[PDB]
Amino acid sequence: PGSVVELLGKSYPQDDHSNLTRKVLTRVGRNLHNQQHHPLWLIKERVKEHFYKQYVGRFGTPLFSVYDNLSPVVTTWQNFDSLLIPADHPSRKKGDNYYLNRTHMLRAHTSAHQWDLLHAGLDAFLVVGDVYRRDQIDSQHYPIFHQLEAVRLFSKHELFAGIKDGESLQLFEQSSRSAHKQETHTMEAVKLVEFDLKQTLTRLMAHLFGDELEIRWVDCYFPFTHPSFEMEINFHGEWLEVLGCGVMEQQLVNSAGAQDRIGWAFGLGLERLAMILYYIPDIRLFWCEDERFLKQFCVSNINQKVKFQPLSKYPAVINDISFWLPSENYAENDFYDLVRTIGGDLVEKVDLIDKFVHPKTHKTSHCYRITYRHMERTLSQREVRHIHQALQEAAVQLLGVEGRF
Repeated sequence: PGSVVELLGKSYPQDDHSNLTRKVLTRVGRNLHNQQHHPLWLIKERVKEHFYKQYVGRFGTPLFSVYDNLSPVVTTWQNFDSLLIPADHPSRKKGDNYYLNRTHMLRAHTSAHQWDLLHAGLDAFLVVGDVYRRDQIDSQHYPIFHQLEAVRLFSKHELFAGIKDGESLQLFEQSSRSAHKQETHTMEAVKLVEFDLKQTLTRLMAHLFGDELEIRWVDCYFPFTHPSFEMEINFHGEWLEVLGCGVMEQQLVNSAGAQDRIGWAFGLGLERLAMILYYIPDIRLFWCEDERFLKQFCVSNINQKVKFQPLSKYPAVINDISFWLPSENYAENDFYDLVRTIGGDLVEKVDLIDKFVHPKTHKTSHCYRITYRHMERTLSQREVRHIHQALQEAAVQLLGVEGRF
């Protein structure tokens, strides 16, 4: 912890919100999504190719400009306010974000760029980048992952171009908001935008996974879209959400300068997609540099089909860690950072298997079961003991927790 943070050549004074970790910092700028041949870059190029094809292939398809090198450091206004996220919304919890301070943060999603790009006059674009969130620790969650945003605007004439008396139809009106549309949108408009959205995503998935993937649309919520959806893909007997989307909140589109227009947007988890497309077991493999893994994504063209062969799964070592939280001063996702710092990518997952308050003291006890597993080799009991003991001492010094063990 400190007084000034220096990130990407810029300086940020620290305050009550500051909670960025040196570990996260060592990863900012990495840009896996722009790394030639990396599984993520691969998915990026394939999505890009699809959009390009569609532009040249169909007259109605617009040209999508692509931005994959925007700095992840944004203002809380870009990441939250511009997307209409309430001041008291849980997604703002310091516990789930990496804030430099009260006004700047590492983006939690690529949607943080929607407003500025809209304000710049663009009608169709894609933003691809690393995003950051403080989350639990397991093979499916990492503090850093990547997303690809897409925004598509429609003018009234463009939307109803294929309808006989379409110029008589409108985009806007003043009714009420319902489960199916916004208060200022016509059902006519929404039905067409929604259909375009789903057809676009469905075709993209078809291009990425082939005609023989099981997908389902699920209704959800986002403060920046409505109606909103999550597309899920059934993989290994299990419906997994791979993207979020919907019809852009008109207030957002209006404040950016495009009253005129109505649009849709979506944000899809490149990791999630990659893990499904190539089986990848574990999110941590995206960050290793074991050429048993990377060498498998060295294709002649992004069209050559990678036939990923999962590495061996080495034995894990499991150790529990208990302690006392301080006096009303502690967060779960905190200890999770001490863990990422000390155990790094050696930790496969952390589980809070138990927690209780002592009557006398008033002083809550936490017991975490940490699974230590190397993605590249067999960890010995010895080295794990050393990492586990360092985590133990660190907890006691830098989480005011008491050595209960």
